[PDB]
Amino acid sequence: TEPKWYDITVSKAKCPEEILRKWLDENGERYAYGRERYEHFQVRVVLRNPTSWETMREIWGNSGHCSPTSIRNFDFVLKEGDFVCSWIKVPD
Ligand SMILES: [Mn+2]
Ligand code: NA
Ligand code: NA
Repeated sequence: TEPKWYDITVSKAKCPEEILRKWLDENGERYAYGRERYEHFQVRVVLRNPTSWETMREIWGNSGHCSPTSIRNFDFVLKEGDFVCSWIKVPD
């Protein structure tokens, strides 16, 4: 089965946040991302559909660098910072 869990490092200069967010909403069942400085979005996503790594590499091109992940959690958002999550938190 092709992977569903991917980490992606997305270049903001090549992919504005709103384009990334729309793609994540359309293609991810669950996702979260942070920002690290050229600013990059550091994404983890579980895709709705199994998708080959080669497909992911082609559709992101040099705008993002992706890799299937064996990690199965979004707990990086528990650290300090401003993160975007696909689900609703208590203060949202
Ligand atoms: Mn969604
Ligand atoms: Na958080
Ligand atoms: Na949230």
